[PDB]
Amino acid sequence: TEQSKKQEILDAFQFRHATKEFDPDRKISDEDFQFILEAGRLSPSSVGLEPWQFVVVQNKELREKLRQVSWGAQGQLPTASHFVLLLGRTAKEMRRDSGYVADQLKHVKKMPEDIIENMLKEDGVLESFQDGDFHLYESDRAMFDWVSKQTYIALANMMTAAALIGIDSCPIEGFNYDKVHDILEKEGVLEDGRFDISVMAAFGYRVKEPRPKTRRALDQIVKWVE
Amino acid sequence: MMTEQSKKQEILDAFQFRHATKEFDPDRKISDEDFQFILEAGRLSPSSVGLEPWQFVVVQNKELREKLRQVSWGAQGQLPTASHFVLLLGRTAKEMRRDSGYVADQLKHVKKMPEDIIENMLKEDGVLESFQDGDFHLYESDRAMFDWVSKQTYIALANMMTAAALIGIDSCPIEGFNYDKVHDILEKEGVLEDGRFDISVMAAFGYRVKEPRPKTRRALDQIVKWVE
Ligand SMILES: Cc1cc2nc3c(=O)[nH]c(=O)nc-3n(C[C@H](O)[C@H](O)[C@H](O)COP(=O)(O)O)c2cc1C
Ligand SMILES: Cc1cc2nc3c(=O)[nH]c(=O)nc-3n(C[C@H](O)[C@H](O)[C@H](O)COP(=O)(O)O)c2cc1C
Ligand SMILES: NC(=O)c1cc(N2CC2)c([N+](=O)[O-])cc1[N+](=O)[O-]
Ligand SMILES: NC(=O)c1cc(N2CC2)c([N+](=O)[O-])cc1[N+](=O)[O-]
Repeated sequence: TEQSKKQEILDAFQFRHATKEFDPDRKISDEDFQFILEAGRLSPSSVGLEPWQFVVVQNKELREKLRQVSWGAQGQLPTASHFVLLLGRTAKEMRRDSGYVADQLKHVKKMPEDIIENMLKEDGVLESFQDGDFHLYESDRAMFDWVSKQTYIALANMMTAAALIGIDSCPIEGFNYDKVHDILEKEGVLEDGRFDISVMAAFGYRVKEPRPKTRRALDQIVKWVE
Repeated sequence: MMTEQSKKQEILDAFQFRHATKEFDPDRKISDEDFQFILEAGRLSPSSVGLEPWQFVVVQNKELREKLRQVSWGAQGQLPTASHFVLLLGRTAKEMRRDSGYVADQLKHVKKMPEDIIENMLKEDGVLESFQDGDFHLYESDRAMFDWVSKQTYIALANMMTAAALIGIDSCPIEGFNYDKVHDILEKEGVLEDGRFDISVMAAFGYRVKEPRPKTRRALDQIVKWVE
């Protein structure tokens, strides 16, 4: 039944909540966590450039360094079965003349040469969109925030995938950007400036049943223009 | 054991089913129930501070679709043929501050945040301002604040597409549009509600007409790193 299918999926959306603390002795199995990451990997990205890395931070020392500067993750970092930093490619990786773009489109996407150079010429498709349409050249931040929006697609899907098999999660922005950037830079995670932190994500099994879910009414958030 | 591994396969199949659909079947329409389920996936999406700073605008009007089409080089095929077209709007910067009414009413009446919490949350140099200004540098400009809001709308966009694909419905996320012209069109149309909203990203839904090329993604060991 497609109606029972829809109910099941909506049950997962209700099940998923912002888990603040997980069961410290229950670990997501490796197959299950690979399924979660694959939901991330299969995510769509603007221009198909996949401007992200998923860093699985199981090392306890590093978790604790992050906990110290992440006032939104106080419960999640120590107790998560798996903890993920979602990195975005940095602004220098994303221009028409960046190696990463060129390699991504040629060797991953198998874009034919004639298409590539239409895409990456001066005032090509990529620049016409990045600069003219979306103003991503105004600052490195503007470029990176656009990258980071891509990463939130991967974040939702990983969270939704987990919930659909009954695994809890919590998206996490509650960190000091400067201090986290510095921590990861020093440790080599940002890879000589190819990456920067976008958002974090914890996964595991709930300890308590959550309070009921609250959302604005469909009537408030949906406008139709017939 | 094998049944759970099969449920995971069903899910992955939906993620493989979903693709950037360039053109839809203009006769096959998404049922009203099914599209309301898609929208529910958006509504139920998580958001920073649970502020749900979005509005979903379903643009079925042919005239408006075509006005948008004239300025959206990425949507040439999708806009005329989509069963449903959605503009994801984000709240603007002045809506998102600790003493904005949108924020105050959202947390007080939708989230039902109790009084001592909401006081710590919205007070000066309270939790919200310390996060917005100290941690994420969102006071630096209206765009920084809006792009943060806009990131949240991409959670709702992702869940809408995945939900659609789980029941066999195609989608296409769309950034290929001129912000300025699209902004002005939506202003003149009154869609942005006197500057409370601005355009974030758009999404088309419907039924494919062509089968897609094989999906390509970077290798798992290219996009995943473990720090054990
Ligand atoms: C991008 C993002 C960042 C978030 N940051 C945090 C965080 O740092 N710590 C936390 O406990 N919850 C965080 N949340 C959880 C929200 O408060 C929560 O999703 C919202 O209140 C809705 O409740 P629900 O997720 O249970 O439906 C975040 C949510 C999102 C989408
Ligand atoms: C945020 C976003 C915006 C996009 N913009 C457009 C667009 O304007 N027009 C279009 O045809 N495709 C667009 N795409 C589709 C991407 O090219 C596509 O998702 C990517 O190449 C991966 O291919 P797949 O989704 O077919 O797996 C967009 C995708 C995302 C995530
Ligand atoms: N009109 C286009 O050629 C276009 C534009 C965009 N958006 C970036 C401007 C995207 N895309 O976002 O994936 C993809 C395409 N494309 O068809 O490969
Ligand atoms: N440390 C917190 O109190 C905190 C921080 C954040 N992030 C914004 C800083 C979020 N949240 O993002 O939802 C939620 C909370 N919270 O527990 O209600």
